[PDB]
Amino acid sequence: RFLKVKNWETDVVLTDTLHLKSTLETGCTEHICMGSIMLPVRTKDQLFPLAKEFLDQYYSSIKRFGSKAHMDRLEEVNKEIESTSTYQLKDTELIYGAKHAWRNASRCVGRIQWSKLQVFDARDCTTAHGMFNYICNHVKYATNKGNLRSAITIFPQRTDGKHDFRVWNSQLIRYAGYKQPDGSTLGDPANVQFTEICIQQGWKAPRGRFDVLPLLLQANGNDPELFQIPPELVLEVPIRHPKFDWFKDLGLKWYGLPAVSNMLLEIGGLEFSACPFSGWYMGTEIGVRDYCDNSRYNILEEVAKKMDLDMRKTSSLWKDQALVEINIAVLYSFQSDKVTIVDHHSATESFIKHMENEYRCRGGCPADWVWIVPPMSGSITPVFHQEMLNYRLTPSFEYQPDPWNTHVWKG
Amino acid sequence: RFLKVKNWETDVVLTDTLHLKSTLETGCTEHICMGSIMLPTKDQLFPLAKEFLDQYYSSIKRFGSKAHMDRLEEVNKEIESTSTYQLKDTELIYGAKHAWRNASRCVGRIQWSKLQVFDARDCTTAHGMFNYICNHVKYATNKGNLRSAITIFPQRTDGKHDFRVWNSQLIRYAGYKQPDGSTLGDPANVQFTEICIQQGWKAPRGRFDVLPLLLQANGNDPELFQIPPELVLEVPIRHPKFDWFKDLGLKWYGLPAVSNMLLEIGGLEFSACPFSGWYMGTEIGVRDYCDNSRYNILEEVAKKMDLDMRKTSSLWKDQALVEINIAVLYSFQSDKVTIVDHHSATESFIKHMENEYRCRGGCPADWVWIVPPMSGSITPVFHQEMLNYRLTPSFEYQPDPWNTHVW
Ligand code: HEM
Ligand code: HEM
Ligand SMILES: CN(C)c1ccc(CCNCc2ccc3ccc(N)nc3c2)cc1
Ligand SMILES: CN(C)c1ccc(CCNCc2ccc3ccc(N)nc3c2)cc1
Ligand SMILES: C[C@H](O)[C@H](O)[C@H]1CNc2nc(N)[nH]c(=O)c2N1
Ligand SMILES: C[C@H](O)[C@H](O)[C@H]1CNc2nc(N)[nH]c(=O)c2N1
Ligand SMILES: [Zn+2]
Repeated sequence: RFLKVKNWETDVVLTDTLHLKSTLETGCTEHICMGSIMLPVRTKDQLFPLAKEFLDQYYSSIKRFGSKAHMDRLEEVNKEIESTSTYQLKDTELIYGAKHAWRNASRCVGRIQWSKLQVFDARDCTTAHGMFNYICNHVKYATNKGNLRSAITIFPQRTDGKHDFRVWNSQLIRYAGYKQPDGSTLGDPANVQFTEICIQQGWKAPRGRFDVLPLLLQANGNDPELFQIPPELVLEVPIRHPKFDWFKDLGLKWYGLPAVSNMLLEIGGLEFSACPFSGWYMGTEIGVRDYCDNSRYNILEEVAKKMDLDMRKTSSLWKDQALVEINIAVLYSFQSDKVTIVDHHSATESFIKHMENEYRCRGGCPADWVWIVPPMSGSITPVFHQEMLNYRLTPSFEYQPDPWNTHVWKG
Repeated sequence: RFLKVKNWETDVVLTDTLHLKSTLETGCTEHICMGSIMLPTKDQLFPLAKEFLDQYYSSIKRFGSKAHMDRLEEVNKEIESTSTYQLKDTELIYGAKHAWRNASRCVGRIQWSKLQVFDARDCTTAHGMFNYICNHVKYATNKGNLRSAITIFPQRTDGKHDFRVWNSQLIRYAGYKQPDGSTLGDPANVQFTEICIQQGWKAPRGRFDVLPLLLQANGNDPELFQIPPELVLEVPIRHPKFDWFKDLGLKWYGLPAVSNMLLEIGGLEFSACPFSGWYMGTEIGVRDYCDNSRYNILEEVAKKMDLDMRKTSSLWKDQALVEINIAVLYSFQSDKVTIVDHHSATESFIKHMENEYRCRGGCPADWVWIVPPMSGSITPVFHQEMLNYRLTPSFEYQPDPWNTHVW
C-alpha cells in the first residue's frame, strides 16, 4: 500500500511505503485520533523474532543480507537466547541501533543529523561511580567547549527488570526547582519533585534560581547515588539582548547542552533503560518553552513591563512581542558565546530537506506534526504546511515511568 | 474505552465518553496516525434519520415519547414512499447548530448555540440564491457588529439537481497570473477567478478585487452576480505606531463566510449552506498576509521596519509577523468591526471544552487546527490534549463543483 503526503505550500507530493514496516501501535483507531496525547521482563518467546527482525535490518543496511555472516549471527543469537534468555549486541549493531532509534524518532526535528552520533558503549559499567565517570566524559565530549557534538552513552541492558541501570534525572543538566511555603516557586518548577528527591537523598541545595542539579544514578537495580557534575564541565550562557541593555539585568542564563537521560532505548527486543543522549538546542526550547511557559520560568510579564508594552489588552499582542525579543536574546547570547544553537527557521527548513531525502532513499519518514511544528511562529516555518505520517519503527526511544514510582528500595 | 485528556499547564483532567457515539472514520489506524493530513439509498437513510431524531428528541427531553415514535414512523413512511424526507424547521435549526458544535476544527465553538439559521429550502433559482445571500451578508455584517449565521439551500435529491455556491467564501479577493510570472491579488483564488472570467466576469485586474458570486441552483449551470459593494464591509489596514504601514495599501473584508462545505443532517445532504462568524486575527495577519502562497508580504514589511534580514536568527520574520498582526487587530477594532485575537479565542475554547465535557461528556477537537498559527505555546490550547473524532450532524468537505459539473 502507498500513502501520499502533500506540502500545501510547494505542492510537493511524497509517497510513503516505509509505514508498512511498522509493527507498534499508535493509540489511534478508525474512530478516534489521539495525535495530541503526550503519552498514549520479556520472554525468549517474543525475543527471537524481535532479534531476527533487527538483525535482518542491520545486515541489509551493510549489504550483507543472507550472507553466511548474517546466517551465523542469527544462529548465534538464537542459541544465546534459548540458553541464556537474552543476548548481547555487537558494537557495530549497537551503534547502528542507536543511530536508527534517533532516525525513527518521529517527534525530533533535528534528525538531519542522525548519522552523526557518537556512541559511547558503557555496557561494562557496574556501579554508580562508574556511571558518573561515563557521564562526565559524555558531557565533556559533547560540550566540546561550545562546539557541540551529538552523543549517546549506553549502559547495560535490562535483564530481569530487577537490576535496572537508571539515570533518575530527566536531563543530565537541569536547574533545581524549590516550592516555597507561600506557594511560589524558586528556580525551575518542572524540576520540583526531582529536586525534593535529591534533597531527601542528602543534596545540599544552594536554593537559588539557577542551581545545576546533582546526578542521581542507579546501577544494577541498587539504590541511586548522588554526584555533583564538575562545574567546569557545565557550560552556561548568560542571556543578554543585542539592543535592550536592561535584559542582562533580568539575571537569566541557561546551560548549553540539552541531554535527555530518562528515555528507554529499544534495539532488537533488548531494553536499555539508561541511555543518556545529547545534541544541541533549538532556540525556542529555551526562549519559548523554558522561559515563557506559565508552568516554567514564566518571564513574559517582567519582560513586557521592561519593554513598556500595552499590557491592558491581550489584543496589543504584548505577549507575542515579548516572546520574540526573548527568543532573539537567547539566539544572540549563544551565538555570541560561540555555543551551538539553531533557530527554528533553520531547523525546520533542514527538517523538510531531511524528510524529502528520507522519502527518496528510505520510502518514508515518520513525523509527529504536533511536535515538529515549533511553539512560536508556526505557519512561517515550512513544516506547518507539510503533511506528515506518524508511525512507530524500531529501534526506538520510548518513555518509561519515573524510577521513584517503581524502584524497590534496598535501604 | 473511556478516555482521559489532560491539560499539562493546569493539570485539569477531563474524561471523554462522547467519542463512543462516533460513527464516521478518522483516516487513522492503530498503525498510522494521519492527524496532519488536511483531507483524510433508502436502506442507508432510515438508520441515519433515526440516529438524528433520537438525539433531537433526547435533547428536548422527549425521548421515547409518543411524538418521538410518531415522528419516527412518519419519517419512516416518508422514506419508503419518497426515498427521502424533509426536516421540520426545529430539526433543521438543531441540526445546523450541532454541525457547528461538532466541528472539531473550529476554535470559536463557544458561540455554537447562538447561530441564526436562514431556511432557504424554498429557493429555486440562482437569482433567488443571490437574494438570500445578500440578506445573509447584510444580516451577519450588521454594520460591523457581526452575528453568526447560516443560510440553508435545498437538500440533495438525486445528485443531478445540486445547489452549489461555487465560491469558497462569499467574500474573497481575485487572483490573476501575470505575464511577469508573478501573481496579482490572492494566489489562492487564481483558478476560481479564471472560471469567473470564462463565464463572463469583467475583472478590474486589481489587487483586492472582491470576487463575484457564482451560483448554481437545482443542478443548472452557475450564474454570476456582483455583491452590492455597499454590503461588503472592508477594513483599511494601518499600524498604531508605523505611519508607513498604510502605504502598503493593505485592506481586508470583515465577514468570513465559508460557502463550499456540505452540511449533513439525519442522512440528508445540504450541498449549499454558506455560513459566517467573525475573524480570529491570525487568519488574516498570519495566514492571509504572510503565507508564501498567499499575499506573502513579510519581506516588504521587514524592509520598512529596517530589520536585519541577513540571517534568519535575527528572527526578523517573527518580528514583522507580530507587527502585521498588531496592525490587523488594531485596524478592525478601530473601525468597530468584530474580531477576536488568538489569545482571547483559545481561552474561550478551553472554557467551552470544559463546558462540553461537563454537560455533554466530551468535545471533539483537532489540535492541529485549534492551535493558532503563531505564538502556539503561549496560548492555553497548546498544552491541552484533545481527542479528534467525527460526530453527526456535520460540516464536510466536498469536491469543487467545476470538476463535477455536467455542463
Ligand atoms: C543535534 C541536534 C538536535 C536538535 C536540534 C533536536 C531537536 C529536537 C527538539 C526541538 C525536540 C522537541 C523536544 C521537546 O519539545 O521536548 C526533539 C525531540 C526528540 N529528539 Fe531531537 N534534537 C537533536 C538531537 C537529538 C539526538 C542526538 C537524539 C537521540 C540520539 C534525539 C532524539 C530525540 C527524541 C527521542 C525526541 C522526542 C522526545 C520526547 O518524545 O519527549 N534528538 N529534538
Ligand atoms: C463566530 C466566530 C467564529 C470563529 C472565531 C471561528 C474560528 C475558526 C477558525 C480560526 C477556524 C480555522 C479556519 C482556518 O484556519 O481555515 C475555524 C474553522 C471552522 N469553523 Fe469556526 N469560527 C467561527 C464561527 C463559525 C460558524 C458560525 C461555523 C458554522 C456554523 C463555523 C464552522 C467551522 C468549521 C466547519 C471549520 C473547519 C473548516 C475546515 O475544516 O476547513 N465556525 N473556525
Ligand atoms: C511530563 N511533562 C510535562 C513533559 C515531559 C517531557 C516532555 C518532552 C521532553 N522532551 C525533551 C527533549 C528530548 C530530546 C531532545 C533532543 C534535542 C533537543 N535539543 N532537545 C530535546 C528535548 C514534555 C512534557
Ligand atoms: C485545499 N486548501 C489549500 C485548503 C482548503 C481549505 C482550508 C481551510 C478553509 N476553511 C476556512 C474557514 C472555515 C470556517 C471558518 C469559520 C470562521 C472563521 N473565522 N474562519 C473560518 C475559516 C485551507 C486550505
Ligand atoms: C497537549 C500537547 O500534545 C502537548 O502540549 C505537546 C504539543 N506539542 C509539543 N511539541 C514539542 N516539541 N514539545 C512539547 O512538549 C509539546 N507538547
Ligand atoms: C499540513 C497541515 O495539516 C496544514 O498546514 C494545516 C495545519 N493546521 C492548520 N490549522 C488551521 N486552523 N488552518 C489550516 O489551514 C491549517 N493547515
Ligand atoms: Zn491519529
